[PDB]
Amino acid sequence: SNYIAGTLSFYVLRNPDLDYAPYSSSISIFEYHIAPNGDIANQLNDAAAIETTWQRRVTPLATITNLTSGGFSTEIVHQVLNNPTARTNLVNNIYDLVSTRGYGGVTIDFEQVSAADRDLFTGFLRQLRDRLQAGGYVLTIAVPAKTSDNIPWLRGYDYGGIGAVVNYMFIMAYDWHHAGSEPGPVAPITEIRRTIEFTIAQVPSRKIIIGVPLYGYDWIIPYQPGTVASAISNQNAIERAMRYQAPIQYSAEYQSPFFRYSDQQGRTHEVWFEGVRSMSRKMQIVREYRLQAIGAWQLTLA
Amino acid sequence: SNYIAGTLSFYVLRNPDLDSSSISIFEYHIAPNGDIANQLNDAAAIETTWQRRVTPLATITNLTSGGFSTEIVHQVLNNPTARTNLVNNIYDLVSTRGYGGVTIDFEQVSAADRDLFTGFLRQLRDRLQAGGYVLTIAVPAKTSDNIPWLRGYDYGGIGAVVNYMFIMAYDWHHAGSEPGPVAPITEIRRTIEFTIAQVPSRKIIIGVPLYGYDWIIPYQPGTVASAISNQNAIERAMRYQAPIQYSAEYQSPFFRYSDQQGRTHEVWFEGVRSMSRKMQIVREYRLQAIGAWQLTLA
Repeated sequence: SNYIAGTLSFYVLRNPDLDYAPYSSSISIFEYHIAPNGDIANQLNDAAAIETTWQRRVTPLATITNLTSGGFSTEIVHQVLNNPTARTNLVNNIYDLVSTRGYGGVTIDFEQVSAADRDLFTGFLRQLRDRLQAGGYVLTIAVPAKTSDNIPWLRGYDYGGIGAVVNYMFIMAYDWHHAGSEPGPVAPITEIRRTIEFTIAQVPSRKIIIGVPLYGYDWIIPYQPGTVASAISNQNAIERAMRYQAPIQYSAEYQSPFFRYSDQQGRTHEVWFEGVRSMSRKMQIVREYRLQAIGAWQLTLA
Repeated sequence: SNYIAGTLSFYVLRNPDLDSSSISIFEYHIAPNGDIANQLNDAAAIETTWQRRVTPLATITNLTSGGFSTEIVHQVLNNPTARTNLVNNIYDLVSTRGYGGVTIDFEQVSAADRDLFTGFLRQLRDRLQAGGYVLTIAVPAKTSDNIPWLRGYDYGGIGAVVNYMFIMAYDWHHAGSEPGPVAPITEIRRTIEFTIAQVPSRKIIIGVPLYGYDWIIPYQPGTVASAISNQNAIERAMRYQAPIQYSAEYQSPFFRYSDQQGRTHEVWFEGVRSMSRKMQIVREYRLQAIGAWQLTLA
């Protein structure tokens, strides 16, 4: 047991150009996870968090994931999407979750959805929409950023089919470079542009929320296979730039801050993260394309 | 029951003029008989931080269901058998799990237990350094020894026994207070000057805030502010297109906005410029380091 545990939630920062009244923001509380038969495997101490969110005039959403102990399970979601009884069971359980606990809707956060299950995922989400909108509950989804349909691990996410059945699409537009890759910008503005351009040809613009990075990364250059970069917060990156007295430079092409330093063992490091200027540019491209919102992360200690 | 749970840790950013680091993993908590009440799956964390040539530390708290317990430390310190028992299972924890030492985070320590707290830490430094283990402590920031609710912390006595002092130099304005700077440079300088006169300079690490706060102005006593991260403050300012202003006296950024319900808000936080000023004052007074916060969700 530990009573210092951070509750992760995803929250919506509306495009300022767009604003008793219908709610303008949401908080997606992490997570509930699923069993292969479609049951909701766990429960949360969420009653206090739900009540507080409602009182603040913001919609509390339940996040539903395919998480296991070793991360997102490619197989557990597959067993659900291919058993019609199980995905009906999941649809009913999700409804039972939001009605009993008092959520205003959900956020489906299914990751590593296999490419063969792409139409089955859309169908599940259609079945979930029908059930939820009948009860007045909102349907939202977290998807990885897509620039085309040519990528295998992204092929399970049909943007046009998902955009047709969900109320809102949270596009997780980051991790173009990450802990298991070569150093580079986490969310380059060039790739965000391409992601938006691909999405606005498929989904109504008011359904689109651009999620910003949770993590920046610290890589050891001359990059080595097998090694994992350090996943650090944006403030952590600034904190490391101070300790090593490294100047914070800014890529013009990428609109992303970066710096390099040498540690107490001679090893050169390269850090890419997000600052105030880069985050401004992301709200700017949201406003440029008349999109719904920027989405971001908060940690609440309870 | 929850796969996404954020592990808080306090880590050390060395004064670059001194060119080793540590990470204090939160927490274990204490029973009134001096027992360690909980277990953590930390063996993977301990190993990963040892791997990066940084010292892992076990954070020991007086934490309960509803925050920090004055009562629990009041009963451990006053009873000699319980406090010797605590020293014992702290050492056993450090030795068996493979920690490089300890961080005492005992909060709301009563004024009457001042010297008894100093003695307990003395008794623990003995036992720890015999095994070659570091003793660190997290203390609330003092600018004097006068205000009675935090006079259970003898800065001079604590400084002579511990290896390093982590001064929590923030929350001069907090959730239950009037709007203002979380960690103004004026109160930081006063804290430092009070501390260095009584404590060796190389033992002093000044902690920076974890949260900034969002108050609805015309402030009404009884309500609570929204505790937000420093990035959350930036994000809130983009949403409401509020310009970020910087107080030169407090060396602390702030902004104001109107929400959708017509209420006016005042937000104080920490940015890049205010953070740099904190490292600058660390370097000015030749202190050990800045201490900050990491969040690891797994």
